[PDB]
Amino acid sequence: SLPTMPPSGYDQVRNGVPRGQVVNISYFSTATNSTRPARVYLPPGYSKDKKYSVLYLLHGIGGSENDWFEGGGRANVIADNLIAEGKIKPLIIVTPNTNAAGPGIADGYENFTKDLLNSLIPYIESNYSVYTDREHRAIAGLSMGGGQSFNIGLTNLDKFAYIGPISAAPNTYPNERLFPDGGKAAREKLKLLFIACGTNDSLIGFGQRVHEYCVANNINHVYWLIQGGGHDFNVWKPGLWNFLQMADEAGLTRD
Ligand SMILES: [Pt+2]
Repeated sequence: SLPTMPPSGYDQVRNGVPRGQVVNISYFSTATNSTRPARVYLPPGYSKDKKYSVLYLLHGIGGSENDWFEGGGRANVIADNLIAEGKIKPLIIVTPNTNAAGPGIADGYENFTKDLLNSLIPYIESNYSVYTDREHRAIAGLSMGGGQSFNIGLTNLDKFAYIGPISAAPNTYPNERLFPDGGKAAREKLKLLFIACGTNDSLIGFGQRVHEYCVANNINHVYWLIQGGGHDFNVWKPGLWNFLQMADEAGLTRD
């Protein structure tokens, strides 16, 4: 069953496994009034004749859109291998720069909500062959990125049906702000809420309180703790490996 600890080699390049391509892109953001960078993972065999689902994967504080790839996440390798094992269908993974800083910006990480929704998503949808409905859009991330996944995803259930916060940081909104309707929309529209963290992580308390709220308010979700896990990729990689499969099972890649 899932979630579970991944098998050795899940994150290593395997001989004979088709590799997707990671491309660097830039887009104009009305949120920052500047050109912003991002990376896009195109699955092996990517073709404009078919539509793909999209996962927006967010990095941590001070990080970049490279963190989830050669920065330690190895997201492309993990995805490549899962596709080859028939555990997930191909999908596009977008890694943005989560600090939408700019002129007169109070909080760049908060400003990122507008950047993602009004600039990045529209750019991706007009430049790649993808579905544009909530049932084919997921959001996940680590630390500050996990906090943004909670924040953006739960307050925009009309746009995301799968949410995966890993080791969510303090920027995570209070429970009342994440579920202003007592969890009505979450129970009926959210296909997957995957919360994961290492037990040795100092920030464990944030995902923990969201989990406690979901239990008390009967909100279905998956809470997974990696025993002895720290604030590092030895927790974030297994988190992604599991999220990809669970989101796929939940319908993320449904035709
Ligand atoms: Pt922070």
